[PDB]
Amino acid sequence: KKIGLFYGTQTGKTESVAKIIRDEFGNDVVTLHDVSQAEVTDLNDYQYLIIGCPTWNAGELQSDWEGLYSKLDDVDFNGKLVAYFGTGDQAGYADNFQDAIGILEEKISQRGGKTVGYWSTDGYKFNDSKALRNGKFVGLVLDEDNQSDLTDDRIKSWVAQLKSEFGL
Ligand SMILES: Cc1cc2nc3c(=O)[nH]c(=O)nc-3n(C[C@H](O)[C@H](O)[C@H](O)COP(=O)(O)O)c2cc1C
Repeated sequence: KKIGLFYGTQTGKTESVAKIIRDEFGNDVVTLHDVSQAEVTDLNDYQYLIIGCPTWNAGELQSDWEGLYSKLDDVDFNGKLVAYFGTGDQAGYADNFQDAIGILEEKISQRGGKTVGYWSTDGYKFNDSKALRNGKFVGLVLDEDNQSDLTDDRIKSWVAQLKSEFGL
């Protein structure tokens, strides 16, 4: 399909969000890939990518994304448009909120990927984040632990934005 959505999940929350994002695009447009089962070369099959990853253990990548991270230097993302989303806990991990998507975007952009889908920091309370880019997040940030009532509307807004930014 046109968009490849590569997610990792420890406790299932990022996966659940990935299915909502898929359905908001239309199932016809997005193929889901759990990175526990992916090879880094699977990223080659798409010109439009969505990267999903929760932050774990106070600022670490989810472990399946950690595995792939180490091979991202073997892939060329030039010519691709890449968006990012994560789930995280702004209350419990205020100093590391959504660090994982920041870490992934730094790597993939240095490997040539162009980030699309920057997201306002309005409505979140946190101390620091590697996903911060001067007053915007590098992608959609969800918090199912503290703000689950806001997820659906956040996804609808973000996906509309991505359909425009991807030029669909
Ligand atoms: C031990 C532990 C550590 C966590 N560390 C972070 C963190 O550093 N930053 C963050 O934003 N969220 C942190 N979280 C919150 C998780 O990212 C959040 O629960 C997320 O929805 C999990 O997604 P998953 O179910 O897809 O694995 C942590 C949660 C646990 C239980």
